[PDB]
Amino acid sequence: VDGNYSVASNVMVPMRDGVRLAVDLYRPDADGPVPVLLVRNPFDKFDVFAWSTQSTNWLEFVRDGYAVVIQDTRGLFASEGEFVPHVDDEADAEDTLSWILEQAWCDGNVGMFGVSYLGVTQWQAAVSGVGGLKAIAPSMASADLYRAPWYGPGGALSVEALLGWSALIGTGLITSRSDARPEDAADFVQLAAILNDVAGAASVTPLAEQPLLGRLIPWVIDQVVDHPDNDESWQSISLFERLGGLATPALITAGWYDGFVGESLRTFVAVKDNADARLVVGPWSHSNLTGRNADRKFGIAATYPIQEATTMHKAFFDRHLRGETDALAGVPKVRLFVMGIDEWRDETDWPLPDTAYTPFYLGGSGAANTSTGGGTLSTSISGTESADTYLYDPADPVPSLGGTLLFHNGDNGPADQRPIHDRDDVLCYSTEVLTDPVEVTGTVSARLFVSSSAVDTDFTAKLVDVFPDGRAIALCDGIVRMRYRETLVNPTLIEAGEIYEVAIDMLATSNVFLPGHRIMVQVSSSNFPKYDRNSNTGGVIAREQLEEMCTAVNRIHRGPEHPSHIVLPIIKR
Repeated sequence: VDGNYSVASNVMVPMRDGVRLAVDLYRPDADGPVPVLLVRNPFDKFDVFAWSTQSTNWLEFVRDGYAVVIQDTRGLFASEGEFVPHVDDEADAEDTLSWILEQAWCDGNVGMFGVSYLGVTQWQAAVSGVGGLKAIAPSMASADLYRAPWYGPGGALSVEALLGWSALIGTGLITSRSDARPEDAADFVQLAAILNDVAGAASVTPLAEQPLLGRLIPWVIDQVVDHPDNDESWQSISLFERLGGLATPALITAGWYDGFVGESLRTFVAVKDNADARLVVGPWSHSNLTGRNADRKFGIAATYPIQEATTMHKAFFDRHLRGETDALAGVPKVRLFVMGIDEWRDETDWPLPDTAYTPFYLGGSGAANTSTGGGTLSTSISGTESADTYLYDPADPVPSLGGTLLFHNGDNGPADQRPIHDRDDVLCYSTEVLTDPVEVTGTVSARLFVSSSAVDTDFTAKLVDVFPDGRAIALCDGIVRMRYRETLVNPTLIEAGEIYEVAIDMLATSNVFLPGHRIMVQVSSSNFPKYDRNSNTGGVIAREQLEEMCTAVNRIHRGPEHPSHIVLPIIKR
């Protein structure tokens, strides 16, 4: 009977090492084999409501003839084995895909879908040599774990992401525990304390000393905290380099304020030439897909369109798993929510074909410190050589406000920046009030000429849309840890007073700065806890004591000889 199905719980699937992973089978009432979709989840396969609202109404797939398999990752909940982040997903994914393909109810076509960790596991599965895998649909995911979500293109640790995720997984590990332990009660309380004040948890020094998290998940320190360089330990679990050689269709979803956005977009660019890649980007943060924020509303149309996403995913799978050549007729290659005008818009590619990478130079009379300073932005190079200076004290970093925060207040991406506009270590540069709209859609980066009194420090850059009413809404931002200015692999220190030209990867955005608005950029040397604080010593940051860290007198140079600027992807239509 079309539309009907059955569900088999806890089917144990043996891996190559003999360990069995638990899966739930949602199979359509049918005659003959059917295409299959797989979801690998570390947060209990039984708990479908927890993640499904951020993905698709996938039961529609089952009612339409697809079998869906949901699996508990190794070492979690119903699955056997020991849990360790990322390291076993490639092999386990391969063996699971192989098992599915051997089943009487599988017709030889398998696909995958899911969000966050459910997305990262798909890239790990895609790099295996399993021909049966015909397509994937990674949402808010990454193919390079160092770049997202643990560190970043700038070489700074995303400390709030690490502690928050560790606490969440820790909670799951205790819940998945065979027999309840006497300490479980206390630990649950401690984990909650971290989640209620991530910034506070991230403020302890040495940072590497994590009695609770380090005990529940040693990997947090042994791998993440202990490896600040993008060394072999990371390259071993990275999939990005292997994406260029694939030919697997991928329906990629991302969010402008999502922690994985930079890497999600990079995966689209990496696979679009060899296979049918699709891209959808909404104005969401990882925990907030409502389209509503404290000081910025994108409209009901901005709410994660789950039914539309379901229809698109089904068409995508019908094309690649069912061979329906015209299933994606009328479906755009790229679909973006363009902020400012706050409208969804179809595109033929990403980056957009007509992108004018335009430099907007830092300038102005007097000091650019604070929002009331004289800092300006202009497409014209500044005529006078000047410099803005400030003191960066690790004890008092610039608080993270919106952006791509994941766990620490990660539900307010387009945050109003006024609360921190006024710190002396926040340099502000703005255009005059616009009389014509300016669309900025694409990747964003900055190139700054800087100097420091220290042998190492950080430099941050944040793009902001200033509204007529005063709201200074964050768009995208980035950071560069100076020791990694040239490479994330082999860092070198800097010499005090020497001027360096450094690049800051500010990920991406899509925003139309409307008439009456201003384009603004904030420059500083900290953004905590989105990123951990540079100690300004050149030492092992995560192992240093606050008292042994140094303050740093940092300077931004601007003028004819040092044309510091932000590169904006200008779209003119």
